[PDB]
Amino acid sequence: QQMGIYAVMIEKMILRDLCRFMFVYLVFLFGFSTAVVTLIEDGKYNSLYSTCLELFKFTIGMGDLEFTENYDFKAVFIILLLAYVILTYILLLNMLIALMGETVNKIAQESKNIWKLQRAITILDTEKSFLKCMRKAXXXXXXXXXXX
Amino acid sequence: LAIVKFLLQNSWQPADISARDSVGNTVLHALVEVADNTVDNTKFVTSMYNEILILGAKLHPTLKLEEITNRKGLTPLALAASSGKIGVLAYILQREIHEPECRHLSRKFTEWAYGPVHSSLYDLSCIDTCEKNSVLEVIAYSSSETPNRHDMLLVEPLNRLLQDKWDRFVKRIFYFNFFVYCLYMIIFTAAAYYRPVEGLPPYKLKNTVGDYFRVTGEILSVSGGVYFFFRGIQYFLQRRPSVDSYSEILFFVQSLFMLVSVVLYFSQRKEYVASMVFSLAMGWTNMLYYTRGFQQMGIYAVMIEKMILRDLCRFMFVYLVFLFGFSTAVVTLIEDGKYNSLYSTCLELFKFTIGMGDLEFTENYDFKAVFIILLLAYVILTYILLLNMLIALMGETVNKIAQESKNIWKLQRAITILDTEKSFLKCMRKAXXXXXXXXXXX
Repeated sequence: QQMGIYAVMIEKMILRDLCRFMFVYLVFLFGFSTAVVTLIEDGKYNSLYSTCLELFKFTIGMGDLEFTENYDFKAVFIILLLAYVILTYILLLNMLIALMGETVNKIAQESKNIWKLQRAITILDTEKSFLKCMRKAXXXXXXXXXXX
Repeated sequence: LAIVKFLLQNSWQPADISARDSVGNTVLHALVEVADNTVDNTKFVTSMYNEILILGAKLHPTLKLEEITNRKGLTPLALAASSGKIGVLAYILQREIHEPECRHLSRKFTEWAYGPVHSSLYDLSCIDTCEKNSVLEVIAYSSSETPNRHDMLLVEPLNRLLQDKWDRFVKRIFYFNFFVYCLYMIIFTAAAYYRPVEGLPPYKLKNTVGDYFRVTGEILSVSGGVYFFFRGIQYFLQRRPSVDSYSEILFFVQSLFMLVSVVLYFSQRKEYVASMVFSLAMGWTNMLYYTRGFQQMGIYAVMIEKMILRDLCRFMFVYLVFLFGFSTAVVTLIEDGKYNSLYSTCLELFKFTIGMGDLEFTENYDFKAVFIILLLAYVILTYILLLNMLIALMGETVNKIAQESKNIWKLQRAITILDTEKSFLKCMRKAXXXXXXXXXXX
């Protein structure tokens, strides 16, 4: 129950929140990385993939800031990197946490329903998927509230 | 009321029910002006309004009272909407009257009702009022001075009307615009990505497939650039501008950057590109604008805008202040080694915030314990205290916004739709509302 309800949040969190942050992250990272590749003539940081990977590290927590020397008009390259970090590493990562905080507040009662549903589906299937082997097939609940 | 009646009905001098005050306002205009969006306010204005109309139609049936414009060209409705008097605008939208002479006055007529079921019909003046103003048009591009502008779309006649268009024609129109824009981006990037390395551009065109392809892209991208600049100018001029409605400004700015780059290129300066690099970056981010009309994504984009200026802006000031102070304290500290330069020390100080902070980066400082104390304090107040604070504050902007940020998204689709039809050549387009209904209540 504690772990299963937790797993529901991970699934809920992943597609909607993670999916949303991923799109913008790909859009920002792609744009800025392209802007950088244009910027650098040589040194293997020219390759779009290579620049893009270097740009990713900023998000991971491994960002190098000024990784490559072989660029012209140096102040612009730094401006490009500072803007990418401010909008994208800080503004996004901190935003993602707050939005995650939202999915968590709304879910939990809903995420208990989902967990309850999942056990039911697992149980229902095994008996059906259990060969419909001999199994129970009266309900009553012991009760005591007064009301008296 | 009684005196309103006695004024209009008396034997001695009946009031002219349509007279205009110095500002052009009639009694219906004045009532709109006297509304203050409180529940009991709406209630009294709303029915005194009703009362005036009932008296107009009783006493002087020929008079189309609603239609009378104040000095500024505003019908009562259009004033209501210009000044965020929403309860009253909503009442006008929802007006329904049934009595002899009722039909001329009423806003909504209901026609099909089945034991379950109900239908509502809306006039509707606001959508089709090309000649002077539209309720949607007034709401869609409001001053942003007005106390209540975001709220208004919600009312049933306008909000449903807007949703209805998008399904029928407009969304299909928007996607083609988005797709067309996307290609412009791949091209701007592609030329820039593949631009020739060799100096003193522009180098003469090669007799190669690659030279032919890249050159088309460069021309296409600049041409793409002009479109925004032309569209942009119209908004400044046509939009009667005017830091509000930023997305248009960003589109204008990115294009301007692209234009400046073009001026530099023909000048033949090597740096034309730095202009180009800025122009390319501005464009991809502006792709974030195209998210709207996707409900989950568009609402999300509103939070990014809301988050950015107020929260990001606030954290930025203190961050610049702290980082500047401490960095200066450090430069003084170090005699030599290139960590003396204020910019260099400041950049080294920044890394602490990124997550790349070096702690003790430089040896060549005196009184070493002090330098470490300086760096530890900067980290404690500034990396941890700030970054963790920024997250909590962001958590706050998020909680307050979301309902508000849904209103903003709704507003943005409306503005996009309203403009395309107006900005769509005012091409032939719809210009009856009713809502299928079924609640009992029975």
